[PDB]
Amino acid sequence: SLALSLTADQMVSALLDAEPPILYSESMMGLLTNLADRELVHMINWAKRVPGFVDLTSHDQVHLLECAWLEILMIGLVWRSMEHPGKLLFAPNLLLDRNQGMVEIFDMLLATSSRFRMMNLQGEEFVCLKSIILLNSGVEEKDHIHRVLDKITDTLIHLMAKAGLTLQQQHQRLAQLLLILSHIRHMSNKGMEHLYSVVPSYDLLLEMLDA
Amino acid sequence: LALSLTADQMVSALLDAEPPILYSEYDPTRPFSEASMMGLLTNLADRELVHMINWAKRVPGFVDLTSHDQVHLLECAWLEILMIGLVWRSMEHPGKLLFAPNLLLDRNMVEIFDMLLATSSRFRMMNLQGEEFVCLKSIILLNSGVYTFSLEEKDHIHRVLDKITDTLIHLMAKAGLTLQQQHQRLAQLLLILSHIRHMSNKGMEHKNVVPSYDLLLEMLDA
Repeated sequence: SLALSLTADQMVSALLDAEPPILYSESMMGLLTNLADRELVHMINWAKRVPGFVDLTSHDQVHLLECAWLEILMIGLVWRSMEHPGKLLFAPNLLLDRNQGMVEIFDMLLATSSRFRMMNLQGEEFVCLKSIILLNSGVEEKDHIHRVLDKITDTLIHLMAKAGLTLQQQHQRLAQLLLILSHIRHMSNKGMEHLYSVVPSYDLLLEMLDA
Repeated sequence: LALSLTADQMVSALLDAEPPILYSEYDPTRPFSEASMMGLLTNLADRELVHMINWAKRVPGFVDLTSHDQVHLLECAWLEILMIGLVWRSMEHPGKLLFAPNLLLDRNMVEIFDMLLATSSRFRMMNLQGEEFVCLKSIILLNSGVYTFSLEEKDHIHRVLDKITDTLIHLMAKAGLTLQQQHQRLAQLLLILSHIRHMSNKGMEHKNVVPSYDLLLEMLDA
């Protein structure tokens, strides 16, 4: 695979160019649903640019997206709201605070954003985490996925070492970031059930990917 | 002082703090019904929650927290902790879940069963060690509920979490793994915790469900 031959800088470079744009919004449910739908179209294009992803069968690509799509939207939102304490930046024209807040998810999203802030999470680290979520949430195929995940781990470590972190600080920060993903999974699952009152089907995601 | 222990002392403390393996109610009516099954699992979990409290209070740094914060962490992690314990017990039993030594069940509800099976085979594949297991379980306890905690208490937990990370890496280096393999294995282990969170959430949704704040507090003060 070409993904397995990528260096850390190349992995970072690839993920950075694959970044979807920050979309604008056009009731709260309507605006967010409209935003989420348009975001999903970009997520498909982004996923197909994640190194090692298209090497998977179309069936495996769908399953990964079906499991991780809300986590990816959420970590995006959290990343966007990082420099706006006490507020969620769904869109540049849709900045919501706690009072406008569902409130349980809101607080957890706020807590994740504040966590990214105190860790001063970098954009290079962020795109690494986002692709990790894609490949891990729904995980020869499983073997290949785990190899790519090792690459992203090596990529994360290289970024930290280049930033001047000691070997100890490197495994600690690596641990801190990956444990945040556990909280992201939790927010996603709670969001899913609160959503059932709307979700991308297997067939829908397969059709979008085939474009 | 938890933050003063060495890596070997951390492992030693975690191993000594391990809860015992419990049996489900002896001689239940077989085969099972959906009710009688859940009746046995509920009974087993309720008896396990008691020993988990004892284990929790022996986890380095946990008793340093206020009772309120201790309850919160347990309120968030208790099902995760029961599940990773289940997955650990089931490692040497391919295609089976070992809820109890007298309660070994195969696939033949089913979605969670499959998820637990996959995780167990994942542990078996990685050759997960006991010293690594108790570290992961301690991480779950301290991490699952940390994300809504005063600032000195949240900072303290992260230091203990950093300590267990050091302990994991120390175990891997001591075993002979290269620095790259150490990073990779550490990552693979913590990513599984995300799956465990997922299984816990699916299980939760599946009159007395939550352990209740008051019960957990009472068991803690005792």
